[PDB]
Amino acid sequence: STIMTDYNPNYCFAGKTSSISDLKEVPRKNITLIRGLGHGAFGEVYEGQVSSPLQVAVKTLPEVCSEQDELDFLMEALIISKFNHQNIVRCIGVSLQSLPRFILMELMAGRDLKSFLRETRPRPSQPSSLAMLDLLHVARDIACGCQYLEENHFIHRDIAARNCLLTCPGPGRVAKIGDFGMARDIYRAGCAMLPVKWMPPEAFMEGIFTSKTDTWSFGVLLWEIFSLGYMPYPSKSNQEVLEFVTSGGRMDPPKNCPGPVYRIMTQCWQHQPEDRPNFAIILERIEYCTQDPDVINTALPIEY
Ligand SMILES: CCn1nc(Cl)c2c1-c1cnc(N)c(c1)O[C@H](C)c1cc(F)ccc1-c1nn(C)cc1C2
Repeated sequence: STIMTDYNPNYCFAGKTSSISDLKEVPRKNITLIRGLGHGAFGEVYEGQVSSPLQVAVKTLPEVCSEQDELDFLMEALIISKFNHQNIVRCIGVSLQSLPRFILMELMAGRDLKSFLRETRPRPSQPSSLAMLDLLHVARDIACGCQYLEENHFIHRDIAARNCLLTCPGPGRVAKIGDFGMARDIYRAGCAMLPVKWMPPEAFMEGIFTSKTDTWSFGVLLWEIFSLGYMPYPSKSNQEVLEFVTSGGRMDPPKNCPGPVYRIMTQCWQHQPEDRPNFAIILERIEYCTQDPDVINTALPIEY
């Protein structure tokens, strides 16, 4: 591990330092790959087992990779390993002393939130598959994770449905923040890869990131949730969104979205960061919506 060894990056979370030394190295002989889950931008993801063996998701580092790719992978390992919260995916450990290198994560049987929403959309095949309360529970779960990050001074920078996972498809599902790749890239120090549709004006104009960055992104996630997994700003390109948002344009409510839920989105999208709610206030507003019969009795649209 010459690149990881020679540099040995520090990682600082909640004012505690950690290094490669602190990662739980799992012996490679204890790790079995079961199936491919596809690939991200870089590296494959597998279902695997560690040892009633632990069910894991295995993120792999390609053996053909840059010095920068190696440190990026190490940083991702340190970031996820240092979190302790019910709404952030657990890291079981790593296997960095064998090739390809592995990060071992909690297997989230519900898969990514974006896929979950698109595939669990109410249909004639399943009329009451999902209700307004299920969506408010997903929103609460991710807001709880976001509140944990906020109170530990960690800025996620890409709160989006694509970066969230579900413990299971059925009732009792818990949503968690599952990917920290954007946070990893900045810690390490083009525009067509920036998640501009999730970014407030000060982020894409000035490169200014605060916890009010995540508040804005959470508003967009709420839209993704209540739309049942539509792409934000339907039919707009990245530059069209940049111009629309920087000129005060905001998304319309999703189909059948209750007013109280839409109002949480519109507060998340205040132009000035100081006018946006912190995650404690977002959680309170989500909790009030879950109490309101006129919210939770609202029918979701049935896709034909
Ligand atoms: C039931 C397995 N499964 N199936 C699907 Cl689809 C997915 C998962 C799965 C389950 N758990 C975990 N931890 C997991 C994946 O982690 C990865 C790194 C991840 C993390 C994320 F925040 C978002 C997406 C993915 C992901 N990437 N790819 C290629 C697929 C998936 C989803």
